[PDB]
Amino acid sequence: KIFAKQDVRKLYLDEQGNVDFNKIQARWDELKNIKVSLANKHYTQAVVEKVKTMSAEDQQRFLDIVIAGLTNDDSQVGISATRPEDYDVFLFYLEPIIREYHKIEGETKQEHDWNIPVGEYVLTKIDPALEKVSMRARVARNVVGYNLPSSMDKDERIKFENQMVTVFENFGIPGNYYSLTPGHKNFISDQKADELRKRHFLFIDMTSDNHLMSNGVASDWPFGRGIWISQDESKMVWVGEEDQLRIISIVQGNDLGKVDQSLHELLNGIEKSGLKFAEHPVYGIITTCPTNMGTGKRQSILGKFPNLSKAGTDEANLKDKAKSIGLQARGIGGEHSSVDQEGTADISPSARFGVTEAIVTKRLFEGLIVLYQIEKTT
Amino acid sequence: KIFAKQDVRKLYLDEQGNVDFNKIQARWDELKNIKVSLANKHYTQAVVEKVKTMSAEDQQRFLDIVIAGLTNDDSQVGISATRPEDYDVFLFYLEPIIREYHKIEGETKQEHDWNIPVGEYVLTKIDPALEKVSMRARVARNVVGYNLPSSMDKDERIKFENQMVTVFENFGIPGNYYSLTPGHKNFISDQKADELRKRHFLFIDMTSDNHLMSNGVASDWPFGRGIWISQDESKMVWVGEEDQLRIISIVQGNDLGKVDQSLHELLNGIEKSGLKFAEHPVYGIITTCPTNMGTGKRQSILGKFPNLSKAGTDEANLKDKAKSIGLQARGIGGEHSSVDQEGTADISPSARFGVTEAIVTKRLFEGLIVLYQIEKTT
Repeated sequence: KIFAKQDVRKLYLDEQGNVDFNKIQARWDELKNIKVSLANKHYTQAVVEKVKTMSAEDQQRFLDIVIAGLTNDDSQVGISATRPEDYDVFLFYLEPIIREYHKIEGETKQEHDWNIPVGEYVLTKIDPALEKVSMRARVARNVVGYNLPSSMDKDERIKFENQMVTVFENFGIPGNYYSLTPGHKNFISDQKADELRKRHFLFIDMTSDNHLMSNGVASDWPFGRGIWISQDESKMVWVGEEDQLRIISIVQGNDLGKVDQSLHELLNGIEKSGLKFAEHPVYGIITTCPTNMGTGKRQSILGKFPNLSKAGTDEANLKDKAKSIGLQARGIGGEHSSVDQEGTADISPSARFGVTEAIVTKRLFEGLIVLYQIEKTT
Repeated sequence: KIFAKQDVRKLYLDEQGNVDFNKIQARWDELKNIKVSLANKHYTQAVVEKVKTMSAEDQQRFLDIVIAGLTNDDSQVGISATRPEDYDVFLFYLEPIIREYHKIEGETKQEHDWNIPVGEYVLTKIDPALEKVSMRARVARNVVGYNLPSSMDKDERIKFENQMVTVFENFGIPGNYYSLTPGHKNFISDQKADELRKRHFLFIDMTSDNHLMSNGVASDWPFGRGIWISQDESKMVWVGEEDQLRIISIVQGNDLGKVDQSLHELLNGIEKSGLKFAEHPVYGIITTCPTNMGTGKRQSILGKFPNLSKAGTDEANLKDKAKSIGLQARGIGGEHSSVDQEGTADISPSARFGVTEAIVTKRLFEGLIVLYQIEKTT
């Protein structure tokens, strides 16, 4: 029950080791009676005739870009870029997928704005009880000079971890690096890794996900994976996950602007090392899955909605109310999948593609004003 | 959507038609968000200051050397020499690019030696089952007195092809020449041409390659392009592709030295017709792309390593073992391809710049003695 890229890609090769476009089409045709991913929907005879005219190496790469979609029946998109440049090399095929998923219209491109006010998005203005709320923001990043994690061999993952350990050592924010890499100086014990995972710091074993096995993101596990955690545990960097970097700030407080400030300091510390993040001039931040591209930013709070969730028994009602407001709600759950009567949920903004980081923060705050009104009404 | 050299080069000119070094730098700076080619990395302030002091014609030539790099953000190197003298005239810029790509250290210079024995490097001495092995070799060459194919006009392509047709009719090896040049006596149809590409003799329609469009190699398609094929079909000479000549030998057999003898006889026959190959005193054989300099040679066998590759499920183990003894293992479908289920892999000698042809072939044979011993004892 393991669908590793290196094995499943061979199902779409001929006897000479070249890409067999007949086997690719046969598989998409099987999947039409099951579920049509965007990869399948935008895969046309014109796309095929184009790819057939490209170098053998680009044809093999093209197979690696759709392999997740070919392997996983449940794929919505089914696309994994292998390198920063893939969004340009294969733009003829990738652009319609990006534009459909992100519902992009006209001349829209990604803009950026980290000039986010402090002392304005203050949750106590909504309710005095919102003094100490878990406020969370992260950005996904990939680094110019590396393959994306879908296509990094063991040596490249070790090289990438080694460069990032040097950045954390030297970027001037106190904290500690914990490696999953056997033989690394910062190697974590099997007791420590679960322990950090149970404190909700450390990502899970990626080899348990067929999507990440099939697109190469889970390859060479656990070589080149680890976590940097700041002294105060407000800042952390995941190394070697689905994107090379998951850059995270978690602040207990009431000002959304503070979690953005904390995130920007961490981002700026990594940027000052002189490395560059992979960014497309139209579609913004480059990620392995095109669903994450633009800002690569997620932002949320953990709120308590006992009224809308009926003491944690009607998550669907909380989700439907959050949706009515342009927010997304995910119930956290009690210990051992018990009912959480506090109706604790992760609340995040939905935003149109291309909006700045500063606008995402504003939309979360404005949405929370209304969600807490209907929570307080019910 | 424009890739043709004569169109894209215009984006780097000022209002007077002179090369704009601010426009070149602005483009390299954009590319730093995606991929840094060797052309970009070695484009230093000292390089710019030197090119600004050269003649208008040399500055236009300089733009023509980097244009593929400026245009195609997937470029690893992004250099196309326009003639053999570029490797002297622009050495101040190109030398660090050559030295970085080929990992050249100290006073290394290319040496040559085609005194390669027949009946010594015989694979059946390793194992009697190695009677019929796919053995492949190719050499790229350009000819003194001609521009490189990046900058030949239609008339020069026709003149070059005319020179090679007379060489082929008179050089003592039996074979047929097939021309894509309309009006040539050896002209072939699009169907006869597609049958040659499908049996893997004839090179691609180069106008499908953005790199070759941007660097001028694909200009005036298909004038002056053709293929000589030997009567027994084991030998061929591509005319007018990325280099003026590509000499290919593909033999099912067991004697590495017989493949080298084939190339040697073709090279000698051409030289015996009064043609001299272009060569740099340090960096050896002159090619359009600096990555093909030195010998201009690639050689490999297809071997089966089911034990090292665990029936094709552990390619990394085979590549690691090959690398430990000075060899490179790849899939059977080129770069970024797969080892098949019988452990079939392309095995080539690891590059070490400057080593003679005779020593490389010796080191491949000796490498294979060790590799097959590792395979049989795994």
